[PDB]
Amino acid sequence: MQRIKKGDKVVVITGKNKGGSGIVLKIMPARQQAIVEGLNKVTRHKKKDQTTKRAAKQSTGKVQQEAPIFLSKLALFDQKAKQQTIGKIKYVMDPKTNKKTRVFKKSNNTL
RNA sequence: GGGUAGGUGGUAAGAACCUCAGAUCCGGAGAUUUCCGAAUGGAGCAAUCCGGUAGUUGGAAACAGCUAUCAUUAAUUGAUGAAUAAAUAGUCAAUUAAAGCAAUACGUGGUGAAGUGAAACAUCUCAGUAGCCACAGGAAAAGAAAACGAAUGUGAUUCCGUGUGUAGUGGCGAGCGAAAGCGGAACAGGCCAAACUUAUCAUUAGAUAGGGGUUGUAGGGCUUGCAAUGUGGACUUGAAAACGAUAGAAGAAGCUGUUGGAAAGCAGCGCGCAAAAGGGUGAUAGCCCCGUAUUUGAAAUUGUUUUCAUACCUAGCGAGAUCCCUGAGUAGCUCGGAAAACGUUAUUUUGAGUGAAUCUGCCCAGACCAUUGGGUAAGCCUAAAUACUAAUUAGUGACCGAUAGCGAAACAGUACCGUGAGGGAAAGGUGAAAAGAACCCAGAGAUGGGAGUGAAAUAGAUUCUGAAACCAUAUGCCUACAACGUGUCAGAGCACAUUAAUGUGUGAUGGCGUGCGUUUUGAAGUAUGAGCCGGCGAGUUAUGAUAGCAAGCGUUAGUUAACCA
RNA sequence: UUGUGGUAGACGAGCGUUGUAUUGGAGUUGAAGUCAAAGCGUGAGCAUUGGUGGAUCCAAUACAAGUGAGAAUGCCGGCAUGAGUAACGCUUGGGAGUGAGAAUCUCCCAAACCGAUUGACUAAGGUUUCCUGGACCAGGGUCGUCCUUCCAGGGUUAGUCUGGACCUAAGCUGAGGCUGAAAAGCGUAGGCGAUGGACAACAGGUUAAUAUUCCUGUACUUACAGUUAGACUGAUGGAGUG
RNA sequence: AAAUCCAGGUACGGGUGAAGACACCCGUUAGGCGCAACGGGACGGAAAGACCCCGUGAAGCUUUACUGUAGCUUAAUAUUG
Ligand SMILES: [Mg+2]
Ligand SMILES: [Mg+2]
Ligand SMILES: [Mg+2]
Ligand SMILES: [Mg+2]
Ligand SMILES: [Mg+2]
Ligand SMILES: [Mg+2]
Ligand SMILES: [Mg+2]
Ligand SMILES: [Mg+2]
Ligand SMILES: [Mg+2]
Ligand SMILES: [Mg+2]
Ligand SMILES: [Mg+2]
Ligand SMILES: [Mg+2]
Ligand SMILES: [Mg+2]
Ligand SMILES: [Mg+2]
Ligand SMILES: [Mg+2]
Ligand SMILES: [Mg+2]
Ligand SMILES: [Mg+2]
Ligand SMILES: [Mg+2]
Ligand SMILES: [Mg+2]
Ligand SMILES: [Mg+2]
Ligand SMILES: [Mg+2]
Ligand SMILES: [Mg+2]
Ligand SMILES: [Mg+2]
Ligand SMILES: [Mg+2]
Ligand SMILES: [Mg+2]
Ligand SMILES: [Mg+2]
Ligand SMILES: [Mg+2]
Ligand SMILES: [Mg+2]
Ligand SMILES: [Mg+2]
Ligand SMILES: [Mg+2]
Ligand SMILES: [Mg+2]
Ligand SMILES: [Mg+2]
Ligand SMILES: [Mg+2]
Ligand SMILES: [Mg+2]
Ligand SMILES: [Mg+2]
Ligand SMILES: [Mg+2]
Ligand SMILES: [Mg+2]
Ligand SMILES: [Mg+2]
Ligand SMILES: [Mg+2]
Ligand SMILES: [Mg+2]
Ligand SMILES: [Mg+2]
Ligand SMILES: [Mg+2]
Ligand SMILES: [Mg+2]
Ligand SMILES: [Mg+2]
Ligand SMILES: [Mg+2]
Ligand SMILES: [Mg+2]
Ligand SMILES: [Mg+2]
Ligand SMILES: [Mg+2]
Ligand SMILES: [Mg+2]
Ligand SMILES: [Mg+2]
Ligand SMILES: [Mg+2]
Ligand SMILES: [Mg+2]
Ligand SMILES: [Mg+2]
Ligand SMILES: [Mg+2]
Ligand SMILES: [Mg+2]
Ligand SMILES: [Mg+2]
Ligand SMILES: [Mg+2]
Ligand SMILES: [Mg+2]
Ligand SMILES: [Mg+2]
Ligand SMILES: [Mg+2]
Repeated sequence: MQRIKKGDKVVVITGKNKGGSGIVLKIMPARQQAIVEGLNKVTRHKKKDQTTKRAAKQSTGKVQQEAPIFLSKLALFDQKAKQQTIGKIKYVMDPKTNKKTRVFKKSNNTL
């Protein structure tokens, strides 16, 4: 399975942004990146191009979007625990459904 | 089958979809596989053209779709059948194999030079090398003594060390150079012909298909008995098991503060280890991530080994007879060549000619004869150790790091050159992240100057660092009566202030002064080589000999080579 | 105390580069590289500071070398000198327009050369160079708003034309076969091979680009089937013509 | 653009010198820098002299040079009575 999936809450443990909590919107496995909403906001200088029916307007000024972040800098966020903390996960297989599930190693919380 | 939550190959954003009834992706097994090309229906200027035959569907037929088949050679079988009665030649049909390619590499065989050396050259060497051709194989070749060879000897072949640069062979010149023996790697021996016998061929068999046999301290057959039912194979089918190969699963351990754009660096306090190999993460991370040590797992295909059964092959010691068999245009010999270290010679081989004997036999022990001894030619097959790497997996390097390393880090045998064979380049790096510069000004625009992002824009796509030659700008000094290898020793004036040093920059003027390498008796040279700058560019390696120095071991010393771990 | 010029040459002692092995050390508070300066050594050489640069490097003792560049009419790359010099490879003037910019682009009027040709149709070859619009990185021996250059789109219509589905010449290939160490050479029957032979379409119009091809008009030729009438049909071979 | 180019700030007379000097010795002359000319010199440039000699160099050709050989011719022997 994968350490980080599309949807789970995640934070950053290195860089200028420390303790930045967000939801992963998209994962590129090949480039080992991850788009997390609200984090790594870059503002491309949006030019103007008019060669299509939609390009006739293409209103784009200082649109701030999301820049991808290396998957190593991401860490899963705990929610079930009363005191939330950042830890590592296991890949135990519970015989109830025989499906692999991530479980933290500093607690006993699933996913 | 594995495996998930993403995917629709790269320059690549966007549009539109697919995907949790399990996608994309990885592995095993299959399906489809246009045309040229051995190309093989016929042709042809390769990727084109023109068909025949037998089916089937439309048409009223020509015709048009959709299928299968149609080359040549060799072998077997059957049919037909000339000159010419029979019979062959030939013709036709059916079945089975062959064609070709590549691994710039190893094997075998045929053919086979020259440059060069001998300080010339012809014998010789180079060299049975290059090249040309044929046939393979996963290796090939060789192979079980008519042997070595001098002994109370060894007992297929192959490969390594030594014997040794020895015996020898050489216009006895340049050179060439074994075979024994010894030490090792591996080890395996089998099977036909003839006798004798069985059955069948107008049985003129002298032919076909079986039993019997495979030799040297001779063997086998003929007749007559004892003992045997085993051990082992280079061996067929199956069944079972084990070890693997082709995807994978799990896989421990960290926070705080400081400089910093960013920590993983630094410091403090800790933790894990059968994991401190490696890669990435904004700098230099055992504990951030992927992994690694370790434990594991295969539906399907495939490799090795073992066990059981099952085919095939595989078996000893006597007696008598005194009879038969033991590989012929063969061994020898003569005339021309060659192979072996030998430049032809005892041994091996052959183009021409001739030509034997049959265990009281034949060959050999460097001409040859006799004695002694060794071995059984003229038939075949043979694993292992040995040679090599185009390719697949893992990994290593006192190997290279864009003039280096493969010619080719990029889309390189490309661009390009030549009718053709053939020849054959250069060219890598923005930033952590494109956040690739919206917007304003000048301009026609590219572009430039600001703004903005960024730690850095003198990192801006001309994109890591940016040297010299070369071209321009400027502070300071000098220079327009001056004979100059352009410098050196003195020396005013001018302008500054340093790796603080009897300082630095320029140099009115005085004295002296014909470059650097090469090759020459002798070069400023009217001898030669260099336009300048930068990179590259020429005493090495392997095997031996001598001598100097030093160390280890020493007076029945010293030291191993191959090979094994 | 005696000495210390020196080529060929002999001997001895050292420096420097890259990497490896052992020790220690420095580095985003800035390493290598790289530039400058008024330093230290007997020599190869070695430091200090500052600028640029952005991640490795240094000292000691040993070891191994693709280990030292000024010359080879040396190789490669760059840049000078000659020198803004020679040369720019046969053809004039003006008006109007476009354009930011015009001797060079567009149109018009002349002018000058070709006129058995610089005119028109095609074979061979070339392979999109053809037409339209746009552009002025590069190429055009100047310029350029323009080009045979570049970008985007488009363009080649056959029963009768040129060649196959027809035929052969020189010649090539060639089952069998002959010859030859091998590869192969020769060659019969067959099969290819035009630059030749046989074969049915002419006139006009149309698009920016095609036209005996598309359109209009009028024709012709060869096959197959049905049908009507007549006739016995007569080749893979012989002969004539070709 | 081009060949060329050791660096140049590149006079003349007599002498000297590797024997014919822009550069040496002794004298004379000459303000700095161009442009258009013409070729005296720079033993000017282009071509590692083709003439000559040397090399125990190469190649082509010749012959009663040497050694061989294709081919031609003669004999023995086998096919061969
Ligand atoms: Mg599946
Ligand atoms: Mg010779
Ligand atoms: Mg010689
Ligand atoms: Mg010689
Ligand atoms: Mg064999
Ligand atoms: Mg895993
Ligand atoms: Mg882990
Ligand atoms: Mg690390
Ligand atoms: Mg003999
Ligand atoms: Mg020999
Ligand atoms: Mg005997
Ligand atoms: Mg003897
Ligand atoms: Mg015998
Ligand atoms: Mg290269
Ligand atoms: Mg380069
Ligand atoms: Mg070409
Ligand atoms: Mg800028
Ligand atoms: Mg540049
Ligand atoms: Mg740069
Ligand atoms: Mg003056
Ligand atoms: Mg005067
Ligand atoms: Mg004077
Ligand atoms: Mg003077
Ligand atoms: Mg002076
Ligand atoms: Mg002087
Ligand atoms: Mg020198
Ligand atoms: Mg001389
Ligand atoms: Mg002389
Ligand atoms: Mg001179
Ligand atoms: Mg001369
Ligand atoms: Mg010379
Ligand atoms: Mg010169
Ligand atoms: Mg140089
Ligand atoms: Mg010694
Ligand atoms: Mg001396
Ligand atoms: Mg070192
Ligand atoms: Mg520095
Ligand atoms: Mg070198
Ligand atoms: Mg030049
Ligand atoms: Mg110039
Ligand atoms: Mg001039
Ligand atoms: Mg002139
Ligand atoms: Mg002129
Ligand atoms: Mg002209
Ligand atoms: Mg003119
Ligand atoms: Mg006229
Ligand atoms: Mg014309
Ligand atoms: Mg073109
Ligand atoms: Mg046009
Ligand atoms: Mg145009
Ligand atoms: Mg121009
Ligand atoms: Mg028509
Ligand atoms: Mg034809
Ligand atoms: Mg014709
Ligand atoms: Mg036309
Ligand atoms: Mg004199
Ligand atoms: Mg000469
Ligand atoms: Mg000679
Ligand atoms: Mg010679
Ligand atoms: Mg004769």
